[PDB]
Amino acid sequence: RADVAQLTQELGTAFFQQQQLPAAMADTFLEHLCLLDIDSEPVAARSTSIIATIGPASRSVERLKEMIKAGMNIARLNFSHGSHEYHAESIANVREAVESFAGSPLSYRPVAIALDTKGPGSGPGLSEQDVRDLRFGVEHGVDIVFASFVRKASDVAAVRAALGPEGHGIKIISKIENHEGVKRFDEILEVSDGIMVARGDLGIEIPAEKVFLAQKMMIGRCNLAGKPVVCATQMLESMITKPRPTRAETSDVANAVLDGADCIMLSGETAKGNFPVEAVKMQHAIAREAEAAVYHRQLFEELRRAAPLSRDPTEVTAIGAVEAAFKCCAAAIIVLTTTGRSAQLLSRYRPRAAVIAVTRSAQAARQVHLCRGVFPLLYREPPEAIWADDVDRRVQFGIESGKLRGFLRVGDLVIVVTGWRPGSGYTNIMRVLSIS
Amino acid sequence: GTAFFQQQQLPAAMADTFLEHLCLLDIDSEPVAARSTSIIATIGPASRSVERLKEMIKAGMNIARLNFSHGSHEYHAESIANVREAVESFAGSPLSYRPVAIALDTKGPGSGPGLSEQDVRDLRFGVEHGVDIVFASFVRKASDVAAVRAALGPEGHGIKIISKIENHEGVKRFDEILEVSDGIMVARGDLGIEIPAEKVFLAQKMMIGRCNLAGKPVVCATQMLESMITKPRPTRAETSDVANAVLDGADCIMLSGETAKGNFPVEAVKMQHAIAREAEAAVYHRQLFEELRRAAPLSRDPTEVTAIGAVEAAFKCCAAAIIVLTTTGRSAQLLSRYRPRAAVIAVTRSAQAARQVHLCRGVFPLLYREPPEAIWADDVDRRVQFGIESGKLRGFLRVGDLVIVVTGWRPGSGYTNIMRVLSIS
Amino acid sequence: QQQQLPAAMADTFLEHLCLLDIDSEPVAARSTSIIATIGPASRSVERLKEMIKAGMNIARLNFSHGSHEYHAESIANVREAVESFAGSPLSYRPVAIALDTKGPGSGGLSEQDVRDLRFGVEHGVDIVFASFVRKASDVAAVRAALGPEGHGIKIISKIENHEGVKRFDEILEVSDGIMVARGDLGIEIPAEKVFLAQKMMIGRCNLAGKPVVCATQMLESMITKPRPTRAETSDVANAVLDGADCIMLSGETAKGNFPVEAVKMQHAIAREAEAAVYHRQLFEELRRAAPLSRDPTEVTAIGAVEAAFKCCAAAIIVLTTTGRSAQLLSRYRPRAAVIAVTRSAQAARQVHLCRGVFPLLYREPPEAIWADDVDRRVQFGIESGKLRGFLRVGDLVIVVTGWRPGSGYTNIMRVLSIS
Amino acid sequence: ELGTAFFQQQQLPAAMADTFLEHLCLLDIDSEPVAARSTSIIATIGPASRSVERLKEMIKAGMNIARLNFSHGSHEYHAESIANVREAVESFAGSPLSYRPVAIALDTKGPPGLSEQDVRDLRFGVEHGVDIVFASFVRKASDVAAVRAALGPEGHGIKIISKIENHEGVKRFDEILEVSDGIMVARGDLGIEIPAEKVFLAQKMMIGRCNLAGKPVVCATQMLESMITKPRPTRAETSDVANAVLDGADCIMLSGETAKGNFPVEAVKMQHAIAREAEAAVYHRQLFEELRRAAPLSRDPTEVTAIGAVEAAFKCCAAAIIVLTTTGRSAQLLSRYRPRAAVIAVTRSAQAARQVHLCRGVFPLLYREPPEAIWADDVDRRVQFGIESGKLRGFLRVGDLVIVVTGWRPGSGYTNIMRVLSIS
Ligand SMILES: O=C1c2ccccc2C(=O)c2c1cc(S(=O)(=O)N1CCC[C@@H](C(=O)O)C1)c(O)c2O
Ligand SMILES: O=C1c2ccccc2C(=O)c2c1cc(S(=O)(=O)N1CCC[C@@H](C(=O)O)C1)c(O)c2O
Ligand SMILES: O=C1c2ccccc2C(=O)c2c1cc(S(=O)(=O)N1CCC[C@@H](C(=O)O)C1)c(O)c2O
Ligand SMILES: O=P(O)(O)OC[C@H]1O[C@](O)(COP(=O)(O)O)[C@@H](O)[C@@H]1O
Ligand SMILES: O=P(O)(O)OC[C@H]1O[C@](O)(COP(=O)(O)O)[C@@H](O)[C@@H]1O
Ligand SMILES: O=P(O)(O)OC[C@H]1O[C@](O)(COP(=O)(O)O)[C@@H](O)[C@@H]1O
Ligand SMILES: O=P(O)(O)OC[C@H]1O[C@](O)(COP(=O)(O)O)[C@@H](O)[C@@H]1O
Ligand SMILES: O=C([O-])C(=O)[O-]
Ligand SMILES: O=C([O-])C(=O)[O-]
Ligand SMILES: O=C([O-])C(=O)[O-]
Ligand SMILES: O=C([O-])C(=O)[O-]
Ligand SMILES: [K+]
Ligand SMILES: [K+]
Ligand SMILES: [K+]
Ligand SMILES: [K+]
Ligand SMILES: [Mg+2]
Ligand SMILES: [Mg+2]
Ligand SMILES: [Mg+2]
Ligand SMILES: [Mg+2]
Repeated sequence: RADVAQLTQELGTAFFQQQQLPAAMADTFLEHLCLLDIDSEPVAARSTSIIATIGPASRSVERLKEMIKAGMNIARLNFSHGSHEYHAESIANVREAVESFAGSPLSYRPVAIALDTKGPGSGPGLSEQDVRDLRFGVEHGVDIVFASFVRKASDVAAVRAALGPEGHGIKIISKIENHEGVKRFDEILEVSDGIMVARGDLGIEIPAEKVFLAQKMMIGRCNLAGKPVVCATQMLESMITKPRPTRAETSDVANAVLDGADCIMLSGETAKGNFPVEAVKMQHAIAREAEAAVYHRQLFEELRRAAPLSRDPTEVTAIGAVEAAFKCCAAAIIVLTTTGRSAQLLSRYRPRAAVIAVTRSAQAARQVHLCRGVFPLLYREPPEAIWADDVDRRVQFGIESGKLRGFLRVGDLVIVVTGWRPGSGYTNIMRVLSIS
Repeated sequence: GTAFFQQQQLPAAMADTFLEHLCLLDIDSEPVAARSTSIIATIGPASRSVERLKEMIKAGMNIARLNFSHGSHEYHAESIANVREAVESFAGSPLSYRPVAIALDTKGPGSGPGLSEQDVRDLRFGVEHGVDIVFASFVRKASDVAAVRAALGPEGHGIKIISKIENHEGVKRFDEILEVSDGIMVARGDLGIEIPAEKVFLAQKMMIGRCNLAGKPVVCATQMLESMITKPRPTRAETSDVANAVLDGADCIMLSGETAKGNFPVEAVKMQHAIAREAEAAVYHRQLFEELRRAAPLSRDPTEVTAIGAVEAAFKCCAAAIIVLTTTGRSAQLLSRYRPRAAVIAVTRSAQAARQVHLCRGVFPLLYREPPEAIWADDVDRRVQFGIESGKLRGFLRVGDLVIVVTGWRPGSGYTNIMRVLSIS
Repeated sequence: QQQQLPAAMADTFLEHLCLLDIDSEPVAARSTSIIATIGPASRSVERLKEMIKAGMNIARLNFSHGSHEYHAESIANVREAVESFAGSPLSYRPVAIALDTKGPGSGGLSEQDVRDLRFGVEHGVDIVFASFVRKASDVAAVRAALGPEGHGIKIISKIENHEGVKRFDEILEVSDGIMVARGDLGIEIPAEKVFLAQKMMIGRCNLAGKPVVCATQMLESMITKPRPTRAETSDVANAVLDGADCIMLSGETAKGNFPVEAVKMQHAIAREAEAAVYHRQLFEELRRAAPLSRDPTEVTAIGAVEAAFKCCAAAIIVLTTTGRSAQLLSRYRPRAAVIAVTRSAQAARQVHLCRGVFPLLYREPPEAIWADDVDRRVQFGIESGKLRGFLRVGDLVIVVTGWRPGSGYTNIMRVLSIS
Repeated sequence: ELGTAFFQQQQLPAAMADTFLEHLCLLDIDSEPVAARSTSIIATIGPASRSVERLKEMIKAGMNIARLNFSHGSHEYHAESIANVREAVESFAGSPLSYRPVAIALDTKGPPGLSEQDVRDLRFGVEHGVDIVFASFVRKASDVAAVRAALGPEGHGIKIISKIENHEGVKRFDEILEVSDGIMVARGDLGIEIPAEKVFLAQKMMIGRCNLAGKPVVCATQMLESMITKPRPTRAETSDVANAVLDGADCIMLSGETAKGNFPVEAVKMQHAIAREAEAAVYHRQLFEELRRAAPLSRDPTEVTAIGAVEAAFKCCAAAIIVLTTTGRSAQLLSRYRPRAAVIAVTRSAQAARQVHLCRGVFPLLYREPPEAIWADDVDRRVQFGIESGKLRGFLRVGDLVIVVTGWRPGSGYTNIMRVLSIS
């Protein structure tokens, strides 16, 4: 009680009853579980991104606007089905629905476009259809590739080569779907931007009762590496035909978030099912409850103990910023980023504070949805003559957007993360600011 | 041997942090220990036949649930008779015989304020037919438990009352309900309709954590393998749900439609068995034992004191089993609350206690049928030897293993006070 | 590796002790300040220069003995010895002057204490060690006796009896810090209980983030012998391991035959003991127990100490007017030296009360642009650090500054690569 | 119940703290020690402490081990000191409440290897039935093998405590500890052989490694040095004694303080008083957790029974752990886990009763009743003897819980049983 007494008097007892804060202050994981309360309402914005598969049930512009409002952050196009013409029309409809909210940063919501490959099939490596689909992805400006059946590091090098010189910025998320992918996980993660636990094929390739071990191991290793991990397949399966999920399905979504997944996915639930919008809404509601139930006290301690020492100033600033945010219950960490990297390094420490990433790159704003707790703000103003003024203006844009969108309130403390010179790679400053 | 330390997720078990423990989980590290989380199967048309019940007992069913919301007293009396016939068909091999508990799940109060008249009649039927456990529906407060206990009468004092928490009031008054109950059931079906569906996992984790702290059994129930009512294999969310209920700390997991009315009752039991075994090896005992000891209050009860000493000793030598003599099951329950990796082999003469201890994780009941020896010390020894011989036959023990043996200083319940380290010959 | 780094990486406190190595040489600068009592054996300017070189950070004047004229001459000699090194601003070492009161005797605040406290204000003393503090009102009386001109003087309450120990929380609340005055404490309470009072008071001061001094008979045999006993070296090392911000010498420097050697011995033991601190547990416990705060100086301090540990920073350079921003960094016990750049000569002297704070008195011409003036004070911290052996080219440092001039606005932490 | 007063004594509020920092903050000068003093006191016997009357006062003050320093005196002089110690010890055999075994330890003069004088002094020790040898200047494992060989055919049961006194002994510590029964941190010579400011590092390291190995460690030299001429010690001296106990030392020692000083009895009394306060201040919650985590898994039933017994004693705040032992080994394995409960060791071996003073928290009871024909009755008689002596000495009262450690058959090496008994 003495460690939270002054802040309880200042912020109030109602503040410390919400977002599972009594469970968050527990001294053991067992006590943390005992203190979880169904009446402790989540307050923070939902941090785990939702990937929705686009298909016949979720293709129209009107339906896509509803899905964006329900919480869809990434639109997945499964190239195992449909044609290039079909998927190009789906991409155009996603972009039209996204741009319908472009009138202001308060309404605008970047949505990433991910291409999920058909896979190698019976062949030992990159198929000819995958080469054509990957070229289609580059030509249509996709942000992410979910590479099917990645079994070794050379599979991801082949996907990278097939994206060519114009697709260097596309994120490659390797799908682990069989025994070989699980056994060679370390070499695959090393060369990938992230991982997808593709439980559909994994549950057929290895005994079904072992999938949870592979999921927990891969999520843990991605969390340790600071790289995005997606939990996928049959999360809310019964919602393909029913308006409400089973007890096992809500438990599965909550446990994927508690395991440490950066993203959760919907496949048949959004692509063909009768309730695509409701499936997104259900994942949104469960993820916010589960994020508040994360035991940050142990998680942050373990991420520090396991992470090696670093001489990279972005990494050093990120841990100092997350430590400062926890000390004052900061409402947000505002970070300036060109490629999304400074926001990714804050996200790896799993702050409770929202990471508001201010960027001029439309592609980086879409791709940062892969990192838990990163809320992208696309800045469109032309650069100021004095660089320091341009930096200040972007921070103020973050603060004003934050207040207008309810993330920030007068009296809140925010942590601001910036660098000492222009260009990517120079983040080295952390500032504590009081919102007025 | 090196092979010993590669099995049962032992590299993950030796990790210094929970994060590193997760990173070290290996799909090729095979489970070796016997499955410790009990399986409750609901009895219905898909699982009433004596021959089908024998297959369910072989697949791993430990408790048969009778849902009194369906069928007459004559229907439930026939269910009980068929379960007893299937169970007793294996009694000719005493070293391998598996006791099976019979649990009566009540209809509940309905729109009524407390114990309904139909529940009074069903509870009296349960006492007259010798049921072991009552799963009391919609328990909202301590007085609901007292009413169930009063309705069981003087002949039903030994029946365990597991309170089902199915609504907001039951969750809010959980502490007072747990205090007077023998255990709890997280009845997720009604709970997921009474409170927002997205909050059920919080109530499940909280109740399992509190029951683990109290050392009382907790059952996770409803829709765990729902798709197996019609499909031969479960969904990815269903296998995950079963594994996470075990990792959360549930003593028992349950099947409802999957065994009462579905096409795959035996396969549903086999699936829960396979997942539970994998998940039990993935438990991070280093943190769990540390937290259970730290949170458990000091005690002057010799059974409790001997139990923590025995569990600590079992971990020190990687004991294959803790063999305990018990009259009521209490000495085995107090060992189980510390979650040893060693199997707790409970030797008892009480057929009812042998059935009821299935409520406690990691307790393997052995019903001893031999008449007492004239010398009490020789009777205790023969029971310990029966535990060892059953253990060897069932694969729990081998020559060279170390076992912890827990006994008491005089006959009768309540006098457990001795822990002994024994080498299997 | 050096500075007990194998013991520092251990997973348990037991394994940390098992890995302590007599051949692992200390590399960090000595963090625990040394307070030396000035008397007949340590009064001359020449002797005081040798004591400053040996490591004396605070000069204590015991008003239980001598006269106002005697102590004024001691103060003048300390100031002359200190200023003899002012010609090299990158290496100059400030030395605080502390006045230790006679006490209440058989009485609250005595009339002699009122006169001695007035003498302290008139002679610009930095600290008062208030004898026999037994309640919060004793501290208020000392503060009132210092008057309007003595508002900046630090009051370190000396706990010397049972009542002071029992009312410790109320005394610490209103004091700037505490002295565990073991001489009187060991006569007022059973001698075998003094270690419990010492460990409890050091622990509570560490929790409060306030300075604590361990005092009396630490190297007693060195009053007549050139080398201390085995118990004396152990006592000094254990006071540092307990968490003391300062260690003190009384008769050892005031009247003994080896005042310089006594200071050298405390310096050598403290350096060895500081490397043997188990920071892995200490930082985790200090971080867990320090309350949540909305004060930006407090928030920046924990972020800076966390960042320093992440990169093995050689130093945390902090700009401070009153010493407060450096004190808030010191409370988290970083392994990195806290180099405090200040223009206040008094703050530079007083900040010796906080473990791991190395004060640098800035006497360079001002810059017209405030951002440039801040930058030049940071470069001064770096150049003094390189000259003194704290920093080398290639090291990483954490820099702590504020958003506008004046005390109370520290809110920035920056990661900087040296040279 | 135990009462609120019970939980205010023996630093129990500090014992229940969740962190080491909180534990320090909760230490209370008004929380009185209740447990018997567990750290043994070794007193050096010389001119100031040689008479039978003076030795009786030193035994009453708390001396557990009498050290005879063969760097001085002669064989005839030390034989008379041994005879006087034995006469003073046996003067209390008429009262069960005051009879206490006292070990006799021979400290060698020291050395290229084993000196001719050490061979003769070690032979004198065997002939006079000494319990322990403090071997001076042990630098390597072969030095211990030479001492062990010199202990001839009759002295293989004598405990060899290696004195670490120089840089080489510190650097080769692991190999020395492996072959020794225990260690002495001989700070006098160590503080001359290595820089004085590094001695505390060698002391803390050696105490930590001995605690991890489950072997006795003695802290020695200048602990209460000023008491050679003064009636009261300095503040640094009381701190040094308390910190040696908090570091994990099994024994603390007095040299010139008892051998030639003006206040030998007062020096023993001061060590007794400080050790009792310091033992209550030990943070058992972390200590037990770390000893358990660092100790390897074991298939030895004595080791397995010992950890189970210590865990059980902490669970019920047991007043004592009563153990039957012939060699002292079962008591030593309980002692390595540092229980707060007193370890009452009931033995028929007078030698083991004297030697177990090397292990912290072991209170030996020498049992001399003729053996019962039924072995289970002989075990029950010894257990009841431990209980009745415990009630007579103030360790136990009716209603207390005790943990009892025995084996399944007679003979040393078979301890495998832990029982919880309610005192009647
Ligand atoms: O129905 C269409 C469709 C029809 C006509 C043109 C394009 C599509 C289409 O693109 C599509 C569909 C459905 C799904 S699904 O419901 O998720 N699907 C269910 C069975 C096959 C599974 C698999 O990929 O192995 C997943 C998709 O993942 C998907 O991308
Ligand atoms: O001898 C002088 C002296 C002689 C002539 C003029 C000034 C002084 C003097 O200022 C002084 C002395 C000695 C000490 S002491 O050795 O540390 N110590 C000895 C007695 C016990 C302690 C006490 O006050 O309770 C003091 C002092 O602390 C101290 O400041
Ligand atoms: O005075 C006698 C004495 C006189 C006449 C006959 C026997 C003795 C004697 O046996 C003795 C003495 C003194 C000590 S001491 O004061 O502890 N001392 C400290 C200095 C160096 C140490 C050394 O081991 O070399 C010895 C002893 O340790 C010690 O055992
Ligand atoms: O996260 P990234 O890709 O490293 O971008 C961070 C960069 O953004 C900045 O804050 C602002 O840079 P720009 O003015 O070029 O946008 C830099 O100081 C910093 O290096
Ligand atoms: O677990 P419970 O019900 O307390 O039973 C433990 C009892 O079992 C025993 O080991 C054997 O008793 P019985 O010979 O009466 O079966 C007793 O010594 C002990 O009190
Ligand atoms: O530690 P203190 O007393 O609060 O001083 C810190 C202050 O020093 C500064 O860094 C520099 O201030 P000045 O330029 O006035 O010296 C301020 O920005 C900050 O508020
Ligand atoms: O500690 P030690 O020397 O192994 O002695 C322990 C032995 O003491 C006993 O408890 C009693 O044995 P005895 O009857 O031979 O004395 C044995 O069962 C056990 O093996
Ligand atoms: O490919 C997938 O997404 C799968 O198999 O789950
Ligand atoms: O009653 C039940 O089992 C339920 O509602 O889940
Ligand atoms: O006044 C003091 O310094 C003392 O008594 O220790
Ligand atoms: O021999 C000893 O005891 C010493 O040197 O400390
Ligand atoms: K695909
Ligand atoms: K029912
Ligand atoms: K004074
Ligand atoms: K000697
Ligand atoms: Mg697939
Ligand atoms: Mg229900
Ligand atoms: Mg004093
Ligand atoms: Mg010596």
